[PDB]
Amino acid sequence: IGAAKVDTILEKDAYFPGEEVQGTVHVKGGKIAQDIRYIDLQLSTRYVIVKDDEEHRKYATIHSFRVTGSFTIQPGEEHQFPFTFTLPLDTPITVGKVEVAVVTDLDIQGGIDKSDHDRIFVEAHPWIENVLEAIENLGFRLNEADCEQAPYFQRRLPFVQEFEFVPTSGYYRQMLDELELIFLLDEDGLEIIFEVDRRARGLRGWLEEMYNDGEQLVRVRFSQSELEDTEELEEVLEEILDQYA
Amino acid sequence: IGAAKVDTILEKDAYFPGEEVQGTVHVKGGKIAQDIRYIDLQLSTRYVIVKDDEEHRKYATIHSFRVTGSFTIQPGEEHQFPFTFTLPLDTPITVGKVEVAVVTDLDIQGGIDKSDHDRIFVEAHPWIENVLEAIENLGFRLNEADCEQAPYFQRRLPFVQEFEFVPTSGYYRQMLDELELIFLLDEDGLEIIFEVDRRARGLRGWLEEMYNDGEQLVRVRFSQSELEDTEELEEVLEEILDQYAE
Ligand code: NA
Ligand code: NA
Repeated sequence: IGAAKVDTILEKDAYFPGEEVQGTVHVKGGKIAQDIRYIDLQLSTRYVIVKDDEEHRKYATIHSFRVTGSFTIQPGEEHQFPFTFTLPLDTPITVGKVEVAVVTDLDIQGGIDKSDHDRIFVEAHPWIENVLEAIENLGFRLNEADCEQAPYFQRRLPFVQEFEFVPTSGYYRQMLDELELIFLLDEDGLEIIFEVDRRARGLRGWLEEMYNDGEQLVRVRFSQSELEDTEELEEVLEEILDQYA
Repeated sequence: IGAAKVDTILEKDAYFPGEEVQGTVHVKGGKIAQDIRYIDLQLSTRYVIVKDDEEHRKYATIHSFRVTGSFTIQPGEEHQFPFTFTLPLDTPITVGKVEVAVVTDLDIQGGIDKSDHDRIFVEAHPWIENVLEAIENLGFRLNEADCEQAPYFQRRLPFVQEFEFVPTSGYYRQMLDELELIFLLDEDGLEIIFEVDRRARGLRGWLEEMYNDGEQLVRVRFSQSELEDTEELEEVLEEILDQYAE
């Protein structure tokens, strides 16, 4: 009926990509002593694969590291392993249906391993939120965001986070049925992938077969200066969107 | 030795990224029947990690997949497993010190596993070769190329291929001791990372601490159209480099 218990506590509720997560894994031994092989932490989320017009959600590990190595835990004994790790820059934003979880794996040799799970909210990176606010000012509204299968981009992760906006102005209603953005965040800036009418076209996921028929894709890099510069950001974004008229 | 044998044969020895590699894994049973758990192929290379000014080279897996699952092979028996896979777009170019190998892993249950090794030459993709020709035309000469540890860029692979050029003209000698380019190739175009005087500054690998003090980095995306018109390419590259004349 279980002996040793594990509990992870992060110091904050909210982080954005690039920020340092700090916390502590608390372990308390049970009635009789057990041999602990290691304590691992993982950040994970899920992403969608659509097959034959039905959704499959698949777990994916964003980051993983070892909190501690082997030690023996004796009766009732209390141990604290403090940790820190950096949130990867491709960590998805917690909005819509996207959740990001911190999973603690405490491995017990012979043994039934113990685990913990802590949701973390991942906020939009400042540059990303600048882009988003700029986009909504132009006459758009954020409708959906979800992690979608993206083998086509051959990224570190198997998925990308797809932001789907709906036009709130007559002009953009006329231009498109909806707008799609992918953010690829790096240390020096941000790359944006633009697409339109993906829902209209009944497209899900990002696959080779969508660009084989000579469809092509708008892909634009912004540097830090541009992203922190608000005004010209909205107008360059307007310029990019105008190519869809 | 009358033991179980594996031999992998590719149809070509040379490919560029995005191209399909085809071949066959040939297996021959040894004197005694064995249970084979699987046959895997691995595409791999090595990259440099510098610590305290010493080079350590570390093995890295570019791609991996299962050619076949479990079967029993009888003595002297021959099996052929044909295969195909696509060379990932971040596969490094085989030039300088870079090697790319296809490794066959035949796992035998209890058992001494068998292996094969086939080098492949990975050619510069045409857009990259356009950039390379463009850079040398401006007055550079390609000096070194290697795979370098690069956690800073957080790519799919732990390394990037770093191309180092040496200035061959008075103008560019006056500008720099050397130029460094990183190509990040994708389906719709190509991204170039520019840096100068990394060797002069004794920098190896791409790390957070190199850009924390307010060093900055030139990072520019080119599309397919731009990459395939060579003139406009050299003048764009000339313009990008002009920011270093300062
Ligand atoms: Na917890
Ligand atoms: Na071979």
